[PDB]
Amino acid sequence: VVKAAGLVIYRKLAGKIEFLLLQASYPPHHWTPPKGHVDPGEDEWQAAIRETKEEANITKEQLTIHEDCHETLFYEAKGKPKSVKYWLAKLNNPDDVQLSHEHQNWKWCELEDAIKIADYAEMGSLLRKFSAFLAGF
Ligand SMILES: Nc1ncnc2c1ncn2[C@@H]1O[C@H](COP(=O)(O)O)[C@@H](O)[C@H]1O
Ligand SMILES: [Mg+2]
Ligand SMILES: [Mg+2]
Ligand SMILES: [Mg+2]
Ligand SMILES: [Mg+2]
Ligand SMILES: [Mg+2]
Ligand SMILES: [O-]
Repeated sequence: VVKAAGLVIYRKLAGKIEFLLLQASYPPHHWTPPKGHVDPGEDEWQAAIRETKEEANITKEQLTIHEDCHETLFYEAKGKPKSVKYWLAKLNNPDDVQLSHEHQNWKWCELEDAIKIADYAEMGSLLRKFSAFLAGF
């Protein structure tokens, strides 16, 4: 299995939870939170943080990462199984997202909209789980 990781970044805007999604610049132009392959020497944690910095220009210092809220998605990518481990992370301040060549747009999305845009059933279930976690947090 090809291993990847990322961070489900959220913010609270005027009391409302919103999740950050990024639109790939390459077809199928799907939307996911910042995430990427585990690179040599890294574990999932390191990869999730680095990919977040690379893809959205959000640093570890700008985030409160909830270590007790993580989930791993499994799906076929490039004819092979791929795992993507995500941790939930709060963007504390009104920092500005900036993209790299890997993405062409972004959106801050309320739960239902995020699920619709992310489109994949398993990602949807993950977002619901993470939303439920914040409700009890
Ligand atoms: N949660 C998912 N379930 C199934 N397929 C996905 C999921 N996320 C991304 N993909 C697809 O897998 C391929 C690799 O996407 P990615 O893992 O985002 O680089 C793309 O063609 C996506 O459409
Ligand atoms: Mg990468
Ligand atoms: Mg990526
Ligand atoms: Mg990347
Ligand atoms: Mg890359
Ligand atoms: Mg709103
Ligand atoms: O990447």
